Amino acid sequence: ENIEVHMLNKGAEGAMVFEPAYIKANPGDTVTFIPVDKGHNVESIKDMIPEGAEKFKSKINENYVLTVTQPGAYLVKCTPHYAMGMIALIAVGDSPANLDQIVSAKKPKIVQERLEKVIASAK
Ligand SMILES: [Cu+2]
Repeated sequence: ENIEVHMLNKGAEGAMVFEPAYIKANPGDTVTFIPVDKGHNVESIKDMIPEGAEKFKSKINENYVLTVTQPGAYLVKCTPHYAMGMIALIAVGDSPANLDQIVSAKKPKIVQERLEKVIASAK
């Protein structure tokens, strides 16, 4: 099935956000990213996607449909606003093997704080 995500300049958690920021899906599902405001895109983060999944990067302002195949956790960012915290976590299948690794990886402090919130309060 399909899960729709919006990219906004301002939302429930503050400025520059993906809503929802926690996406639960299964292999074969699609995630459709819709920039409701301009200036946003979606890009997989290096070493924060599962082992055999392909990297991806959309163009700014375009609607992008991601098909997810490999199970595991994926942290995606908005390229321009990553440093301002704009990320989302996609969890494919149950108990994603790489989730603790992604939570521990090096990333901006603001990113880390939002990630921690979404895993607690968004799961
Ligand atoms: Cu953005």
